[PDB]
Amino acid sequence: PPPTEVIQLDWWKNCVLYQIYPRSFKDSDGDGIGDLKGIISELKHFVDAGVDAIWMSPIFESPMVDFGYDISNFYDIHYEYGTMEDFEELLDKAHELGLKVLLDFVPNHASNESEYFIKSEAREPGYENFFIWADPLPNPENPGVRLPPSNWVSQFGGSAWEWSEKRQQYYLHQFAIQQVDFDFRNPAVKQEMFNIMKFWLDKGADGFRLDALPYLIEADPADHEGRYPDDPLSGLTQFESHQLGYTIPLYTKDLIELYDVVYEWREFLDEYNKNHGGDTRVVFSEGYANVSMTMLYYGNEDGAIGAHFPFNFDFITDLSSKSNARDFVYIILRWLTYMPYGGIPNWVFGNHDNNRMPTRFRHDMVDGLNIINMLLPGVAVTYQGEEIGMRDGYVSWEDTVDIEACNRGDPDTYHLYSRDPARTPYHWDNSTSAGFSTSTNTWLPVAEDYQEINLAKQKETARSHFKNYQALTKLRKQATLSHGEYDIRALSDRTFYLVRSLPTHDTYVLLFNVSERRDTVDLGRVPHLTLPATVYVSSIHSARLAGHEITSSQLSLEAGEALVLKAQPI
Amino acid sequence: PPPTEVIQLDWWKNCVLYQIYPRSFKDSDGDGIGDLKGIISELKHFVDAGVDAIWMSPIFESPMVDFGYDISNFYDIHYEYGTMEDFEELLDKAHELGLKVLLDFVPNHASNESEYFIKSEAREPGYENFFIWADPLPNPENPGVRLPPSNWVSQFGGSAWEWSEKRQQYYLHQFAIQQVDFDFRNPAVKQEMFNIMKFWLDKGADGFRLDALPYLIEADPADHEGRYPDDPLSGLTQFESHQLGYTIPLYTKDLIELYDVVYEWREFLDEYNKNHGGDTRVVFSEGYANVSMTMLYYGNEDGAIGAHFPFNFDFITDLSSKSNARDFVYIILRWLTYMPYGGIPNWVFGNHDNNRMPTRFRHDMVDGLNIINMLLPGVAVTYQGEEIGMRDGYVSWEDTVDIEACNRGDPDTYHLYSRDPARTPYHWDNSTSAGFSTSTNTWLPVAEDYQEINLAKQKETARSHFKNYQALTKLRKQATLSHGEYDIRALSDRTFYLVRSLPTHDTYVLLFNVSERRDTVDLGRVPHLTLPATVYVSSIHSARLAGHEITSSQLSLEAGEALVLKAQPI
Ligand SMILES: OC[C@H]1NC[C@H](O)[C@@H](O)[C@@H]1O
Ligand SMILES: OC[C@H]1NC[C@H](O)[C@@H](O)[C@@H]1O
Ligand SMILES: [Ca+2]
Ligand SMILES: [Ca+2]
Ligand SMILES: [Mg+2]
Ligand SMILES: [Mg+2]
Ligand SMILES: [Mg+2]
Repeated sequence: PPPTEVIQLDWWKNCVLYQIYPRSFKDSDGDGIGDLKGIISELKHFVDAGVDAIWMSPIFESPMVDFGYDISNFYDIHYEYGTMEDFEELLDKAHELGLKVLLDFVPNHASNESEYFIKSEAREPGYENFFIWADPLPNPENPGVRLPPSNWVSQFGGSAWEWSEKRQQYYLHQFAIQQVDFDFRNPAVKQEMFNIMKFWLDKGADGFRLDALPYLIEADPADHEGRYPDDPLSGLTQFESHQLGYTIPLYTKDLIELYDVVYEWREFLDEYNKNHGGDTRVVFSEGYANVSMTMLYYGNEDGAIGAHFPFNFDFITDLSSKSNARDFVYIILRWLTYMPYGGIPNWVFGNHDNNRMPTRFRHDMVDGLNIINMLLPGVAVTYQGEEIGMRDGYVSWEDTVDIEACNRGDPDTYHLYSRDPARTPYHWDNSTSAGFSTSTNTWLPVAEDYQEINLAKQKETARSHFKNYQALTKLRKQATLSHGEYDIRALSDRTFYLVRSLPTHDTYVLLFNVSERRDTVDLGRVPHLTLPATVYVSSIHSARLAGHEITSSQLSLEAGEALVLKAQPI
Repeated sequence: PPPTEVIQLDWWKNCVLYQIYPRSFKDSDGDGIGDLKGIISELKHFVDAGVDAIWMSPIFESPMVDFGYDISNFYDIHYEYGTMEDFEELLDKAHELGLKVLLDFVPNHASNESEYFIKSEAREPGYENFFIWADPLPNPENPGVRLPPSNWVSQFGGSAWEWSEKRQQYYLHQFAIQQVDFDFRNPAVKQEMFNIMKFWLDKGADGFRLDALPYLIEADPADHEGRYPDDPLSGLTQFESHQLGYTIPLYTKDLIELYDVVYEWREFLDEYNKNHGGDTRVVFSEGYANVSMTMLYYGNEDGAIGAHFPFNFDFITDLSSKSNARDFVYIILRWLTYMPYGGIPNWVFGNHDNNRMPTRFRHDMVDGLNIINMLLPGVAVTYQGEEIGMRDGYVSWEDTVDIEACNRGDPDTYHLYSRDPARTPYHWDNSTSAGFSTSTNTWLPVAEDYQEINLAKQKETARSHFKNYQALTKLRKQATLSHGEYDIRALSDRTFYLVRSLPTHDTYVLLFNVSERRDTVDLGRVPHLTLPATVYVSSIHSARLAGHEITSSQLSLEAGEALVLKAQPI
């Protein structure tokens, strides 16, 4: 029977989404700082890699206390990365290449150097109630010692309440002191969020990645007899009252009210898309929360529709080099079991806040992990460097610039908190600073292994992480990956299969030995696999090359070894 | 295409195992206490139900502090239940009816009224080191102030160490003061466990349920500078030092050494089966532990073999009336993902230690839960009463006899700890004491609902929980259920499917609405299901009767409604 026809999916339902960290991607001007002209000079890389969409970490005006997540002007570009003119040139050239471009929208908080905050702190009409402002807690026992409104702890260490001398009140900061929480019960705040998104959509952005959504809304003091209620204590003896972990964020995180805001954003975006046409503009949400609270981002049982998807962080939070094949299968099944009917699944192996994929797992697992990302149904998310297997760089206490490490850590402990090792400059080639910059003075130090692990080397050599990444993004054009069913089970503690299958179309099978030992499996146990079958992709140190025939039902895999087999249609 | 033959499995790989609680099954002599003559009189009940195997809770000589789990003589019957001759008659008539009979083996501990203990406490030669005896912890702060060897906490509340005035040492009890922990590093103790099992196998027992295995072995003082190490503190503020929950059982539970004793028991049982022939004799292990520690009961990576299976308690520990269809699917997949290849799966919905199935879930979910139990691959475990949907009985403080409630509870709290509600006499009929006894004076009070919920009523009326149970045990004879593949997914937050399929044999599909609301599903989404299909079983509250034709691909299910559909072969 000739192959069945498939209906084309909207671009966002099966895109490869690549996360750029602009400060570390490409420095065009020799200051050791990545910039918009550098991204423009390398837009061709995304076409070459088979990436469909890029999301940039924040590039808006920022005092850089949290490297861009502390925004002083939501309507202009950070001078170190470029100008508004450079941003419009990036959108033009990305669009001319067929790429979608998403921006990082940071709705929870503004810089204390924003006009919003300067005006609010001065009680300017229209801005007085823009942020969460609170009087000290009544201290009847002992006045003249001022108490914060509650025991709430900041994500970056210390009290989430900061005293303003000028306003004689505390403001809330869930992040750095310099990151002030907006009041999302203020209709003027909600309108300003629509105004910001409309500004950037009108410039031509294809959508947003929405930062820190679990922290949008905190308890209304009207519900607690006019005080901010204390979060419960954890009881964990390793954390004192200034340390993140001391409290359970019952009154400060995952409040049901935050989802109404996200559903209002989607209604806004739907109307925008209806009134503008062209490619669907989308929102992807960031939030670390339990399965129930994460799936509420998609929408709810009463028919509300939220983000196009919430990010799936499961390969960051629940899988590591300690995981066996049964763990891999059980965690993969969690998103696919709990995601609502019609939801688009997505897979995230890394980001700028977490250790790099090959450091969390092992160096010999890079290809297997990139195959899982590309072969599971839905959307693959790649963090800058995963396409070449980059590793965490070494960063000394002296070179550490992450506010989280500087606030929570010291020269002995910093490494426990710092996100800097996942933010080291991208390895283009084996030239000075790995081709990231013409300067030796980079904003973070270049990882020592850049001579071994760089993009130019992997394009030159016959087998490489990059060549495997290219073969996998190319495979996603096949109807079996865009529309095919999936079947996933462990064959042993060491090896699992993933089968994509679609009647009249080729079958594709991942076999992956995630263990540190060899494993022999019976391919007779793999559904929809008729032999012989052809190796489409192999791990860079597999005995099997692309084009190799698998004829025997008994298969011995090395530690880390992964294969994609192409087999006849069912 | 005529139906393929399947090779018949050994009896234990797909049996329906029924747990009898002898004290509450059937009183033959009017003392309000269930007995062995009682059981003999109703062995026909297991043939009628489609039960293959019965396991009895303990029937050995016991002061009854823990209603049989405190054993004073491992080689004879508790007088209230009957005589050795009654036991021999039970095995004889049970075997005549084709039934297998398992005994509850309690290797962790003996009654302090056991000869073992009386001899041990007196330091008689060969018994001195039969139990864990320890000196008080040296007190350098105030010498000769008596301290327990460690902070360890009993499962029934209070210290796990009891002072012997006679011996001037502490003994270990993980359970009641009256349950004394054997020393499993003493080869004489290990020999005595073989001696007990051989005795009962020689009488013709078909094997054992093994009690309390996670607690077998505790830290050797020789590895902790010649003291028993304190268990870590939990930090949970609701637990004082005398309360279960105060400690994390790092040195008192799940020690790797316990598994070596289990593998030794399986090696002895394999040698017994080999030398005696006839039906395979088996061991099913009891232990509440995490998934890694649970799966080690089957065997280990070195090829050691343990229990035929450890009990799967997931429908007790991890599902309830709070669970939705996605929770049901994700918990069912846990055993099937983690169980070693070649392992036999099992499903437990209740026991004498936990609230009854219809109380933990809902009254309208009974049929759907019994369907899951019978239609999942492997072994179905039924607890006394689940075949008629018995609910927890009310038991006042005054009528409470469970040591766990009496030790950990009081008149206001006892309901939090007591197991008695799940142990109320079995509802045979609507006669005095629901036909459990001719006396109104029963050892626990007969539940108030026995007029509504009894076996006789369910055998007479056209649709019942018991008739459904009978229809499901009969279905287990079909090749599709013994040898079929499985496929399980959620269609919604309310409804899931379970498909058993096998080429050339009939297809069986469970559809179950686990919610309190009506749900409409598309049957086109269900793999291997071609319409029309026939209702084989329906919940007693379903508008569909057995024999009903499902023709439409749109299906509305009322709250708690479950159907088993019979559909043409694949
Ligand atoms: O904006 C606060 C916080 N949100 C999440 C971002 O990914 C992280 O880098 C940032 O520090
Ligand atoms: O023997 C101790 C303990 N083990 C588990 C048994 O099921 C329970 O009833 C008993 O109290
Ligand atoms: Ca907030
Ligand atoms: Ca013990
Ligand atoms: Mg630059
Ligand atoms: Mg299938
Ligand atoms: Mg009696």
